[PDB]
Amino acid sequence: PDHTFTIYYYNEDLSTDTDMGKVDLWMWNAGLDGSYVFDGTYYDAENKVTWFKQTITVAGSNVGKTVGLKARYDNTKGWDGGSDTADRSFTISGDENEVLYYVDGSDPVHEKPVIV
Repeated sequence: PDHTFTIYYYNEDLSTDTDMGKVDLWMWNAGLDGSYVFDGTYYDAENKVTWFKQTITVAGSNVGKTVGLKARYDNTKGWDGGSDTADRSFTISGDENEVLYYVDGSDPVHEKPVIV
């Protein structure tokens, strides 16, 4: 059976009010391909910041595989709209409520980071 995880993304230079629908993830490997668009938000009451959110479904047999990805800032301009500063990656843990925290500028991680 399929596995769904949530991935949060933060970029201080972007806004979850105006840029919603234009910010996505370009992803590859583990069955993933192409664009994956954020369509929700998560308010981080601890850091008092707001994240982009989306859920992503992979095949069950892809749990444990490494995903390559990078954020893109304005997909109405393709790559020319800008992307993250480098290739990122993480491993699909297959946890019950798997959540990835992707701060622009680093690999996404399973534990919630500190933002100021």
